[PDB]
Amino acid sequence: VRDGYIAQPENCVYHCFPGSSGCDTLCKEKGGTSGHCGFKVGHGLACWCNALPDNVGIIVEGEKCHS
Repeated sequence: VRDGYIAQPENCVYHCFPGSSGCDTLCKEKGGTSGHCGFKVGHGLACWCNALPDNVGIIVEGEKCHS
């Protein structure tokens, strides 16, 4: 499983509300069993997840965010 900063997979980041509430809940439904905030310098403020399955996709850079 992955531990990374969580995004929406299109080379993006999420943004967090400092605490669990928002993207820790998103982390649960995406399937990470702890979720936190983070800052991913290169993008900006991001969320973080631990133990996401291989089918989840997260921050990438090489591109920049598109959706």
